[PDB]
Amino acid sequence: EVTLIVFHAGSLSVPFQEVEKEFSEYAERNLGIKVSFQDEASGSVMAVRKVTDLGRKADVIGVADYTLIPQLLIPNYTDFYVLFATNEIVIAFTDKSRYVEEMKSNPDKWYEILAREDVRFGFSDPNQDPCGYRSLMVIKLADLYYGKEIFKELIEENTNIYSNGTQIYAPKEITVNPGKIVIRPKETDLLGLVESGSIDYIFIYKSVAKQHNLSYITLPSEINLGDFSKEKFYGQISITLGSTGKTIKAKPIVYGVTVLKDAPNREVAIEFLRYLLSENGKRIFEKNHQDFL
Repeated sequence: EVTLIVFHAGSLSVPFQEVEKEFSEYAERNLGIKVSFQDEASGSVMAVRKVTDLGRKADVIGVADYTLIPQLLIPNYTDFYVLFATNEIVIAFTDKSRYVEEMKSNPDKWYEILAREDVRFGFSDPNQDPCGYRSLMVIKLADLYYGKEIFKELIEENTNIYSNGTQIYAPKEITVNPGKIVIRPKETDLLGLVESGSIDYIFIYKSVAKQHNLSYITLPSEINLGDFSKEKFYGQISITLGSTGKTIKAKPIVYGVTVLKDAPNREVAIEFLRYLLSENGKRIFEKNHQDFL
């Protein structure tokens, strides 16, 4: 009997749950072992810091931005990573969202709608979650793409987050105007808020919006981080986190996964990884609206 310890990005919750469920069956039939899981979801930065700062043991680490593995875990905790999936940022909402009809009919004016006094939006804490820092990157890239001071109007005037040129800085302790913004530790924490209508719009991954049946509008490929051909435009922007003190450049979204060198159940963890990368894993992710790399 083995229990694999898995720390992973909040956006990986739905597909990972299914991959784990299928792997347990696979392991019993082909490995003669009973595999259980101690699965913990959190923003990817937090997932990594559980190991690097809290001294916790783990077998598998799955992150929404592969960058975090070589940046924070190599070579001290592991010596490899596997790039395996992608995504894009969208703006999600529901029938209870203010100006929902206008957002759907004029998606190219999303930033004007979010700037209206009565509209509230949300994103996750950039210090703990890639979706959060990517949301800020998207808004800053909007400045460049549209030629307007959108970041100033939506973020700087409503929070203590700021930007020096193309460099965004997330203070370790972020404060926000509750009349306009709600922030949470990870993006999936925002789902209940937008579904209840308490917040009108949230910046979140397309895969997660679809997994939860949320309506959404797509953003320009120049700013949504899901188009690999737009790497140079994305690269104009970067962010520095107060949690790690390190900088991450805006780039196409690529998920990464690794198994710790000292994983308590190394061999079974590697088997889990190969199952995830197999046609079975691919099938599961596609069924759940997320494409493999």
